[PDB]
Amino acid sequence: EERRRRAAAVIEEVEQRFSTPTALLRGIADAMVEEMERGLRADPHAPLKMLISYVDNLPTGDEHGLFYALDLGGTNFRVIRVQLGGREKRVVSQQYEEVAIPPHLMVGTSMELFDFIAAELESFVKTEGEDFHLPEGRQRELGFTFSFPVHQTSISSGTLIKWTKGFSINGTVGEDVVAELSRAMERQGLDMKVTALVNDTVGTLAGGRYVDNDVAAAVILGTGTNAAYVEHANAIPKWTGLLPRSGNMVINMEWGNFKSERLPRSDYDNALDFESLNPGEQIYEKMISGMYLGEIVRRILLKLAHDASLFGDVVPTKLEQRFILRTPDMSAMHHDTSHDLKHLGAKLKDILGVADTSLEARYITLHVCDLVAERGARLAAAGIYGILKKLGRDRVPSDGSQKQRTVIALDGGLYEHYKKFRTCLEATLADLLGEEAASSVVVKLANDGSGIGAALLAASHSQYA
Ligand SMILES: OC[C@H]1O[C@@H](O)[C@H](O)[C@@H](O)[C@@H]1O
Repeated sequence: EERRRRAAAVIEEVEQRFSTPTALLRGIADAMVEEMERGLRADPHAPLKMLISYVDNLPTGDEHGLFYALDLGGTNFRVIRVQLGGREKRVVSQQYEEVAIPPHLMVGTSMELFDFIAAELESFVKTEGEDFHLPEGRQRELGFTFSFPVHQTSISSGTLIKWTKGFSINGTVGEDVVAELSRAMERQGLDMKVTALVNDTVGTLAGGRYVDNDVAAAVILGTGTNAAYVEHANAIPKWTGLLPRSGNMVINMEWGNFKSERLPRSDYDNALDFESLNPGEQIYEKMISGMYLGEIVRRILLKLAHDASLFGDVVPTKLEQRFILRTPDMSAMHHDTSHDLKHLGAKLKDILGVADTSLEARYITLHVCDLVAERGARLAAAGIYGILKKLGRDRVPSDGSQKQRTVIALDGGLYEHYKKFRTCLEATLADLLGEEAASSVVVKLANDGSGIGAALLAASHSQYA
């Protein structure tokens, strides 16, 4: 019908506003570096907070002993327990338990949340355990990974800046999250001391360098997105005090808050933000991260349903319901290669509650996913490139000459389980780099990286008991 061109008009503006020509990506990468410097001198209201992590020395390998970690993410939390054995034996025993965070605890009271966590820890610690031992008369020490922006005050203390993703708990901003976790643990009451507080990007970069000494930065691409890297302490103007022996400092960029007029946004992006739980915050992250991609697709699919009767002559009711299309569902449809888009069709039936779908409609749906997933992955690649620019690792020496080896640790369901996203990410990154510098850059999955990473940092910062 003539619908067909009204539908093409919509898809045309999507392609047009989501366009990321590499020329635009280089400009975005330059913008990201400018913001990393604005954040490092603590310019007022800089988008990138560039938070000093108090981690001046990353894991070496010569850590030994029994140490726990608590890993609080946007969707789940883990209770980890490792037994380290030096540079030779490394991780001798590992035990972990992962729990999904009940949705109400992302938006209730802080006591409700930390009591829920602490109680899962208390009962996990009692499953210990013949393989892990702690000298007699000692306290167990814990690494705390906190996947939200924290203004740090010591390796083990820090204030909450704001929540992100789907969390919004009153009365917790400004408070010390380790103190909040410790009272929960005494209400439990377990004798445990938190010796390291780290963001999940900072923890992933620790866990990553424990296995590969070439890790210079870690990027999370999961339910949220953020990045951390190793900066030279003498490159941080906002720094006060003695610099560290090592001369380095791991910076939590908090790059989801990146905003820039160069970012290719659309009305679907403004609508998502206007109805988000944190309006105006984390602009960049809402173009990239797993909490948001599926909802961008739903909002594009809904305009087509209405302006092009794409799914019938009445709009399916479920398609008007926010967050009904998650990002894993998007990923399942996007990877269907059956001649008639049979699986993508089955998902649309469940998600929209229709009985059947056209086959033109499924190709448009699949094209809508491709437009959304690829603007997110190309932009994430521009960010990684910016980090490399800031490390002077977008260039290759010079004479020629030994090339460096620079590893990036990645974690998150987007990078780990969304295959076209990861591919587009790495091809764009390689293409921003050059066949040359590219050969020196490694991108690794650093699974469950944040927790052992926190556990290891909690160790090098023990009270020796
Ligand atoms: O979950 C990964 C990232 O998501 C961001 O929204 C959080 O604010 C970061 O602290 C975290 O590193």
